[PDB]
Amino acid sequence: SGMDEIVKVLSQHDRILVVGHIMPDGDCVSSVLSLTLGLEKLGKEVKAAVDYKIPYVFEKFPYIDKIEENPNFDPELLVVVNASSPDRIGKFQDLLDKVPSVVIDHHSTNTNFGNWNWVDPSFAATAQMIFRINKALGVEYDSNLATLNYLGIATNTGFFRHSNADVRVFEDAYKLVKMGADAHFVAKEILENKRFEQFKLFAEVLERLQLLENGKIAYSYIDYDTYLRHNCTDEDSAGFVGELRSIRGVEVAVLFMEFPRGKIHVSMRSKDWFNVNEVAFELGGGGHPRAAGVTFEGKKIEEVIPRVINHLLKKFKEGVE
Amino acid sequence: SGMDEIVKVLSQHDRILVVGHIMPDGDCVSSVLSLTLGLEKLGKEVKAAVDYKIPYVFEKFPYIDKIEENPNFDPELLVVVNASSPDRIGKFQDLLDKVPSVVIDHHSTNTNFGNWNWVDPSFAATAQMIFRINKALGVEYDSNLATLNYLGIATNTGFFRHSNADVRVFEDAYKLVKMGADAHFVAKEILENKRFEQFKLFAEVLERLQLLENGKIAYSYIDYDTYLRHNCTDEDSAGFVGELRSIRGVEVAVLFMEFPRGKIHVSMRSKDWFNVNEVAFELGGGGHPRAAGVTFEGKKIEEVIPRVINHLLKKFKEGV
Ligand SMILES: Nc1nc2c(ncn2[C@@H]2O[C@H](COP(=O)(O)O)[C@@H](O)[C@H]2O)c(=O)[nH]1
Ligand SMILES: Nc1nc2c(ncn2[C@@H]2O[C@H](COP(=O)(O)O)[C@@H](O)[C@H]2O)c(=O)[nH]1
Ligand SMILES: [Mn+2]
Ligand SMILES: [Mn+2]
Ligand SMILES: [Mn+2]
Ligand SMILES: [Mn+2]
Repeated sequence: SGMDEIVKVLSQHDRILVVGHIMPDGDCVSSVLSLTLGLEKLGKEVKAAVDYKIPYVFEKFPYIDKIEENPNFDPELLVVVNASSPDRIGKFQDLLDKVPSVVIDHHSTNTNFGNWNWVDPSFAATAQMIFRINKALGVEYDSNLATLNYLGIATNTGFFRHSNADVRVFEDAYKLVKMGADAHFVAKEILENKRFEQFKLFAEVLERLQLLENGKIAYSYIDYDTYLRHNCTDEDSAGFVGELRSIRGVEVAVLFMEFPRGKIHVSMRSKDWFNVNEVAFELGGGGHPRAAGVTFEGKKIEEVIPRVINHLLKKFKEGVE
Repeated sequence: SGMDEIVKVLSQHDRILVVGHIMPDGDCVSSVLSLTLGLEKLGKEVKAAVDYKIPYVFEKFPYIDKIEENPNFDPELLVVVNASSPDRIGKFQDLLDKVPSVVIDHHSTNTNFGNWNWVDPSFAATAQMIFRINKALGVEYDSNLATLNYLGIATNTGFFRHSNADVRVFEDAYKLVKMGADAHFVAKEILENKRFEQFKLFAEVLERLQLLENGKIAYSYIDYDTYLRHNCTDEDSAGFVGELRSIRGVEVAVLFMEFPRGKIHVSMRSKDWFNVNEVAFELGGGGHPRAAGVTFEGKKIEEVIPRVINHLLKKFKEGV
């Protein structure tokens, strides 16, 4: 339930598979690698896995190749990090009935699907919880480990810009930079790594932009054929919904992205007050008050857009009193 | 001079004018207001001024209206912050050698033009130096003052992206947020305030973009008529050079901007190693190892661009 029990369980087991969520992000990579490396420093036999391609922006990060897609491994313990439901780890959810499991997560909707669960939504990033676990285990940080742990705190707060960048976030960042975290490397690789093809793709997104409610709601979409024409994938569009939110006067931005064929990811971002996690959760996804999402399979963009936007529109209009 | 002498000088004067630089940025607003408000807590009569319009993105900040353009004031002491030479403060340079003056700055090419000068280029922002002065003066931060002092640290590190975001930057940011700095407010006002017209403007920047040296140099330009065509000003283009640096593989980005007619501002940004301040300084400007600029008056943009690019390319090879 709490950190102390999870530390004990981690200490009790030797052969550990650490698993993160599909469509991984910086906090997934950060949490998986920081815990994996910490456990290896203790002398444990560990592998790391995500049922998804790792985005190109992580290619230069130290030890990124320890995250596998198809590990061959006989674990005594499964550790699932940064993932709110079993569906979020893809094919590794088949291990949940076979191998004892620990969940470590900061999402408030986490279904507590492990044998042991430490879920604390007062953190901005699961990487903050791994930092505390590692310190409680006595793991000594070098600059690479500090850089890897800094990654998730930076990305989940928008590099200290979002509503979740509180005192504890800045304190953790300071501690990690003091330990040698390369904050410039992290920002360069995540934020200054744009393929030029992105700009043309984003122009098409602006072309298709739709405005509702005096311009306070904005949404657009990228169908699969459009990714193809621009020689782009979902890795290329990762910053787009935040760019739509940055438009003056917009309170909610929504981007629908079909990649690969038939899989529609819906990203939602809000600015001052609208709780987008409430919309996402009711649609079957999850997230946070200012950033949330949901994913559909086998469905048509002509049906997802009205279903999502009509539900969002209703909840937005109700949010006035 | 060191900080301790400057703190002594500040304590010795009760009527003080705090001045920042023309074309003000976040560190200028941050430094000017944080020092002014700090000194006022000692009971002193303090005015703040910049010989320039304050950009729109600062208009919701607490006490922003304290920065005047035309103060009517007889100070005993002039304090110049975040400005590397007398020219950078516009008409207030006329006060030098008439009112005793203090310079507080983090630019390495500061000409030391005050009677007292504390210049420390190891800081990422002059706001960090103002923070330490206010602490030495013994004043108390509330959340408004913490937010105003946080502003310059945030903007001058590119919100913790630039290579100047060292451990001391994160320590200061932590201490200010602990005192109530509203980091989310600062980011939203500066970065989430984009006009639709800005996106059309940037599209023109991308149409004129050139990549040189196998994609390691990116440059473009905005002429005056293009600003007008898009109903934009140079306030709309303020983040553009950073967007060009964010292209994969680009080491240095350069943006030439003519606004208003006959004034050409050249903005430069680099990623890993190229010292753009050496280029800017040699052309008559200044700045920092990874961010620098120069401004020309009365010159033709079609003449400035090939000469600046030629000098840049020459320095780029020598740096290699
Ligand atoms: N449960 C769940 N949460 C999601 C899904 N997609 C996005 N999220 C949540 O929404 C946040 C933002 O996702 P993004 O819009 O960046 O894809 C994530 O941090 C995650 O918490 C999804 O398919 N399922
Ligand atoms: N001396 C001098 N420095 C400048 C000038 N323009 C820009 N800089 C320097 O270059 C940096 C970046 O300028 P920006 O590109 O953001 O306009 C500034 O922080 C400042 O130190 C100028 O006209 N003169
Ligand atoms: Mn995640
Ligand atoms: Mn999340
Ligand atoms: Mn400045
Ligand atoms: Mn400067």
